This record gives sequence, structure tokens and C-alpha cells, in this order.
Amino acid sequence: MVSTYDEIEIEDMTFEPENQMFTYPCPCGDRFQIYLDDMFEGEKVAVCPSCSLMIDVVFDKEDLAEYYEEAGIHPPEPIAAAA
Ligand SMILES: [Zn+2]
Repeated sequence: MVSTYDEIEIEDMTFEPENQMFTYPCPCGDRFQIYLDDMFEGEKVAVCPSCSLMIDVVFDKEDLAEYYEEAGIHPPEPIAAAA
């Protein structure tokens, strides 16, 4: 929270149904990518891999868990089914 230009929202971001990640065409002219696993560890201040602009994207932490069921990706650790 030292250097920031703008703030983006998860709701106003695209979804990448391939490896559980989000995308957002950075104003610089590139595509700002962000993985759900990375952001899970408190990652809001991401650095663009083109212009290196500091942005603070906010997340609700809702779709982060729901998307896991929507996407057909193979997450780490075994899955035990018990009820
Ligand atoms: Zn950029």
C-alpha cells in the first residue's frame, strides 16, 4: 500500500477456464493475469509483466471457491469423499 495508480474488482474481470486464473487487459496494452491460488495468499498488489504498474485488485473470495467446482482442473492433494 505504498504505490498505487488504480483499483480493479474481481467482478469486473475476465476468467481463464484453463488453469484457474483471471485476466484483465492492463491499460498499458497487455493482459494482466492473476491465479486464484496466488491471490488466495493475500495478493492484491500485482505487478504487470509489461509496464510494471502497481494495481490493487479487490476480491470477494466467493468465485475463488465456486470456480474450483466449475472448472475441470486437477488440484493438488487427494480428494476424499465422506458423508
Ligand atoms: Zn501494464
